[PDB]
Amino acid sequence: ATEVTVLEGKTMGTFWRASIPGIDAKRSAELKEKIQTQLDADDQLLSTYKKDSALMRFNDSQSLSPWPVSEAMADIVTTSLRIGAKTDGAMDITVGPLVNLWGFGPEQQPVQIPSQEQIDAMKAKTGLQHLTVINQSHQQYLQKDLPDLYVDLSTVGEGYAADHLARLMEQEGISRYLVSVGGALNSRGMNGEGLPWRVAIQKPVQAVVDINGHGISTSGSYRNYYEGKRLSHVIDPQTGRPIEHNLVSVTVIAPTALEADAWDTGLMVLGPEKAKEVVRREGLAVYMITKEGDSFKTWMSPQFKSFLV
Ligand SMILES: [Ca+2]
Ligand code: NA
Repeated sequence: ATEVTVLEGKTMGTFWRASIPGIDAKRSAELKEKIQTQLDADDQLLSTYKKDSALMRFNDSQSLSPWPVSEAMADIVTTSLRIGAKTDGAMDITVGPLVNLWGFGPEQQPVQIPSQEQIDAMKAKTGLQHLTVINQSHQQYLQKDLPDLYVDLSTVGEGYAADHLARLMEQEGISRYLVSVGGALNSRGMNGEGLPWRVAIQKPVQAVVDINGHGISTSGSYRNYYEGKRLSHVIDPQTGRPIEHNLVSVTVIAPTALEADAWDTGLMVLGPEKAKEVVRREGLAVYMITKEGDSFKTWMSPQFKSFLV
């Protein structure tokens, strides 16, 4: 039994954690500095709450020509656009202005219920089709065909950050770790007890999965979870209205946390029936919780079940 060192801090409006076994204390001290520095840089790349972030500079710009961005920005957006297509638009990184219209952004509250005409007009300003990624040998770009398109990567940033943290671990010669950024995690190697890192999914008891060599993410709709007296604040990108189905939690295991974090949001928006079709077609490892009145129901794909201990 070797000691597991735990490092923790703040990033992206949430928290990160890194567990590492058998690492001495001057190393884990330095590693925290590097982790926080990297996560600060990722936050500065992606945040919609930082006014001079790379993403916000693009958002504020009125240009319809290619806008230079980093490799990570290009790849995050490519992944998001494609999983958006594969979830029939349900995962939409351009939906922000519809969310703001409702006042359902996390740093805002009171606004009138918008009219459908208002919603439909606002939809003209959103859509996965409006965004393009351009890759070349030493450069890459985003390009929007609408000046007032607004890109929000908050639904995939944790997954990216978690994958980027694993890259950092490798860089620093760390072979065994459990790293998390918000709801996204990557697992590799054995813990202090010589066993796979414990990753639990809540089943209303904890069901345990071994996701060694994989990543995981969960997305939910919680305004109903704890009662249904209220609406979801999850907006369907296609209707511009709150989702109406009973799916309250989706957990995805994938080779990368970014993929998991992209899928879980899309599947959540789709609801049980449509999500299951996507999960079947794409061969995804997914765990779903639905709330019927007062009762909770769960569903796991076969691919998810492979991860159960
Ligand atoms: Ca997500
Ligand atoms: Na549109």
